[PDB]
Amino acid sequence: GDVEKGKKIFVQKCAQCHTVEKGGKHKTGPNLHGLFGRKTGQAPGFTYTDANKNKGITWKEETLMEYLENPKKYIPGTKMIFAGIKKKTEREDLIAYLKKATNE
Ligand code: HEC
Repeated sequence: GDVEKGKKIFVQKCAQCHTVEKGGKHKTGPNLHGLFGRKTGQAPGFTYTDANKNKGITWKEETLMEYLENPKKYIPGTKMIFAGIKKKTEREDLIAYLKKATNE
C-alpha cells in the first residue's frame, strides 16, 4: 500500500530488534543499512549467524519479499525469532517503506 503504513508497522514489530529508524542501532537484528541493492554481511559488529551473510542473496524487493514471508526457508540458519508479519499488505508496506528508506 504505502510508505507510512510500512514505517509505522516497522517501528512496532521491527524497530523492536532492528532500531534503524531513530539513532541507527541493532538490538537483536542489524540496522537496515541502505538495503535495497546492497549485500548481506554488512552490520558493524552485530554478531549474527554465519549462514545469512555467507548465502550473499542481495537485498531488494524480491529477496526481502521471500525473506520476510519465509526467512529460514529462503536462507538457512537465519535466527530471526519472528518469521512473518500478519497481513500481506503490511508485507507490501514494508517493501514500499524500505524501497524509500535508502533514499528517503
Ligand atoms: C528480533 C527478535 C527480530 C525481530 C522482531 C525481527 N528481526 Fe529481522 N532479523 C533478526 C535477526 C536475528 C537477523 C540477523 C540475520 C539472520 O538472518 O539471522 C535479522 C535479519 C533481518 C534482515 C536481513 C539483514 C541482513 O542480512 O542484511 C532484514 C531485512 C530484517 N531482519 C527485517 C526485519 C523486519 C522488517 C522486521 C519486522 C517485521 C524484523 N526483521 C523483525 C531478528 C529480528
